[PDB]
Order: sequence, then C-alpha cells, then structure tokens
Amino acid sequence: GNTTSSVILTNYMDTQYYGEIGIGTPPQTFKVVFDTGSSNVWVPSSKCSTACVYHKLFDASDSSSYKHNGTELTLRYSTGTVSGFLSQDIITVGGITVTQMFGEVTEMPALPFMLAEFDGVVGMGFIEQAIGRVTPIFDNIISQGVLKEDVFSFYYNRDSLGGQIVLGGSDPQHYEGNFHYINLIKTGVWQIQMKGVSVGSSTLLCEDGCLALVDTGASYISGSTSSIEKLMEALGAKKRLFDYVVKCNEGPTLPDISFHLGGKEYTLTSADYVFCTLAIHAMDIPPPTGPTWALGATFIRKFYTEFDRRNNRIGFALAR
Ligand SMILES: *[C@@H]1O[C@H](CO)[C@@H](O)[C@H](O)[C@H]1NC(C)=O
Repeated sequence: GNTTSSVILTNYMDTQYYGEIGIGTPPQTFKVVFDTGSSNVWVPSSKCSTACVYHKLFDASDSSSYKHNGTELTLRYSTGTVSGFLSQDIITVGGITVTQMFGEVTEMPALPFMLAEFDGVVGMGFIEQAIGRVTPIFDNIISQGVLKEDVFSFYYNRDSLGGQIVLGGSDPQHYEGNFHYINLIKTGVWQIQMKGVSVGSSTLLCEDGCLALVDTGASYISGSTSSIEKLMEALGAKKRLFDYVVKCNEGPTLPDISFHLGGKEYTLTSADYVFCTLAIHAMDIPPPTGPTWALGATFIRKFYTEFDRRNNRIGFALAR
C-alpha cells in the first residue's frame, strides 16, 4: 500500500488547469483547481440562489456520509469572494478517500465566476491559511498514512493531456534531469526566497532578496506594480492596453528572464511568456503574504515542481 495517485488535468487556455474530485457517497464529480495559494476546499451547494446556474451544485440529500456543520465562512480572493457554510463528507481524489470539512458555497459573484470552467477549489496550502483553521486536505490525506512520501507534484502542459498532479510522488515521464530543492522561508506558506531577476544577461530586480510564492492557482508570473513596470520597461513594454502587449515581429527577439532560486538560475525564454500578450502581470499582494512575487502557471509550465511537506522545501526540474 505505499501509494501514489494521479489526477489528470484539463488545460483551459494556459490560464486554467483543473481536475475532477468526487464528494460523498456515491460521488458527485466536481471540476476543481488545485491551489498552493489557498487552504480551504469549496464547491457550490444546491442551496445556491448568479453563476450557480452554470456549475455543478453539491447535493447533500444524495450522500450517506454527509454530517452537516453549518458554521459560516466567507473565502476572499484577489479575483473573487465566496461564502457559505461548512459541510463534512468524503472526498475521493485520484483514489484516496479522505474525510474533509469543506464549504458549501451559497453565494458566488456573477462576474469572475461565470466564466470559470471550474466548480470549486481544493487548496494545497498550510493549516495557517485556512479560514476557520479547517484542516486542509493534504494534512488530512497524510494523516491516513497511505502515501509513499508526503509530497505532491504538478505538470502544467502547453496549450496531450493538459496537465497533471501526482500525490505521493513525481512522474518521471514528465520531468527531465534532477530536482534542485529550495527551502520554505517560513512554514504556513509555500514561499521561497528569491535572489534577483535578470531581465537580460544584465537587468537585476530584487538584487537583494524578494519573496516568491509558488502558486499553482495563478495563471501568470506576478510581481508588484512597481517591480513589474521596470521589468516591462527594459523589454518591449506597451503599458496596459489589455495587459502588457508587445510587438509581434520582435517576439523571438525578446531577451530571457531569469529567477535566481536557491543557487540555480531558472530561465524562461521569450517563447514561454510571450503568447501579442505577455504572460507576466503585476499584483501587489498584501502583508501578511505579500509583498511578494508569484510564480504561477507560466512558471510551472517550464518547471515541473515538487512541493515537499516532510522537509518543507520545493524542488523543480525541467518539465517535458
Ligand atoms: C463544525 O466545525 C467547526 C470547525 O471549525 C466546529 O468548531 C463547530 O463546532 C462544528 N459545528 C458543529 C455543530 O458540529
């Protein structure tokens, strides 16, 4: 029984990578985002009034293992806000069935959520980021002692699979070379320490230290406005006008962008962030978590990442 489950993901235009999870007995299948940036799991309930219309609704009277809770919770995002109440039931993810407390969403905003191919979220975060300190699912599936190693990996594919999360190990057919691990700067968050950004073979941003949160939930690579407009400057630019847009003739032409992460240099070439829209955006993130950089999808695409709970580090390997 020393396990490894695999969940294959759908790639909704390099911006949304999502999966399927089953909730209850028997399972209601939901499409969800796996997010190292959040710590609560939520889905819309059949108690929902808006964009409830458009997504699968969780219905407790079809589950033999539901044990209601009812406590409120409002989960707030840089994009959304959602609220409901706490429910309890059985989640099934790639063949791990764990008993989870999760929020049954009763109010969803009609704009960001309407055009979201996903129904809810499973956060891959630390108990410390949990609203209500509801034991996040990974602490919980580790408690069950079924996995090979208390690590989970992610493959984000370029828009034949779309992507893939492996719990308990890593998938060698999808990375090449070897992992180099960087340690969490402080537990509670999946954040490492960055030593600069070479926006050339020369520019240098954060030639000091700056923080970098490894966030699966994020679609782009982000930095603070301040930081991001110096970087966009020394590159091609064209401020705003539906978000940092450059010349297409000189796309191939743009320089490399390198992150100095614990020793090695992680560089992405023009072809990894130029779509013409650029895959880099700004997002001043507030204390506690901000001010930080956010290596989201755009980064993962290029680097297969391993999040290690037993040693609280992050390893990366060349994706393939
Ligand atoms: C439900 O869950 C919370 C966990 O935050 C617990 O404190 C609360 O008492 C529970 N409610 C009941 C009635 O089970």
